[PDB]
Amino acid sequence: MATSSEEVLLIVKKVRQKKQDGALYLMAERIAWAPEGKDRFTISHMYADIKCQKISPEGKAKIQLQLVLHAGDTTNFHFSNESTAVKERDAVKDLLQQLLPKFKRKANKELEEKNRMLQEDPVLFQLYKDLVVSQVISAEEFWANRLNVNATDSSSTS
Repeated sequence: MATSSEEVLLIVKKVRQKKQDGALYLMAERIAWAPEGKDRFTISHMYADIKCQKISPEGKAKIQLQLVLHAGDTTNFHFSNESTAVKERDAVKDLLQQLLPKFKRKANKELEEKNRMLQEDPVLFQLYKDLVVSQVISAEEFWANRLNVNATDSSSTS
C-alpha cells in the first residue's frame, strides 16, 4: 500500500506564508507549513518535488526562505520568529538539504520551460486553457508551436 512515513523532523514556528504566519513542520519525506491556530498544512511539498532552497541575506530583520520545485514552482516563507528565525531557516535549509538529495527527482526542464512560459505569457497560458483544456488538441500540439517561439505576438495564435 502507500506507506505514508509522516515523520516530523523539525518544528518551526512564526512563519508567515500567504499573508499568514503559522508553523512550518519538516518531515522525513516532506515539508509542510500550517497557519498559526490551524492543524492544517496548507503547504506540503515532497523533497522529491523541491529542487533547491534559497534563503534571504543574513543580517536582516527578514528571515525569508524560498524553495524552488522542479515543476518550476517555489515555496516562499517568512520566519518572523525574531528569537530563532535565522536558526530555524538554517536548520530547515539544512534538514531539507539533507532529505532533498535523498529524494532528488529528475529535473524536469521539459516542464520547467513549459511552466515558465505560462508565467511569462498570459495569452499563451490563456489559449492553453482555451484549447488544451477544452480537449481541442493535446498539450504538446500547442506547445509544439510555442516552445519554439515565445512571443505574445505569436502566442495570440496556436
